[PDB]
Amino acid sequence: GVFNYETETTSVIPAARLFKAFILDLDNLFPKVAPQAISSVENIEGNGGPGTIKKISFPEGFPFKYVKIRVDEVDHTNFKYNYSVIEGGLIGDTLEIISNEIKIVATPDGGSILKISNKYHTKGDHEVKAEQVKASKEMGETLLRAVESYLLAHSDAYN
Repeated sequence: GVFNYETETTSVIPAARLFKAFILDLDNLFPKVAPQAISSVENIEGNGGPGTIKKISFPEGFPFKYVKIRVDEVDHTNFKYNYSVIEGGLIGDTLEIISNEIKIVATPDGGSILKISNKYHTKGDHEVKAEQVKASKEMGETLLRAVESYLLAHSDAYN
């Protein structure tokens, strides 16, 4: 079956600046600012753009050592990133693929909102565990705070 979860979290960073840091520089930024969430990021092939296969490793004592991601879309106009988790974790056992889309929309504040979508395609009768959804939500929030905070402490960065 295919099961959709959606969150939204707000940021005081302008959408255009957030997209640059959060999405376009995530390979460098993430293991830098959130080493408690992410210990490295390696591009197995590609730029970082559509077609890229990427390896994300997790710190010592996470449930899984690493996931592998396929980047499908990096829309610089509408501030969007589409990627699918194709290897690691429960992928190939309980899950077929997890496809994700992140979008950054400007708010009437001058800040922004991250809209996250996570589509789990399960194998057979296996059902998504609430703990997987919560850990994904939590991970998104730690990465987002850690980036926003870095941006506020380095005001000339990504303008």
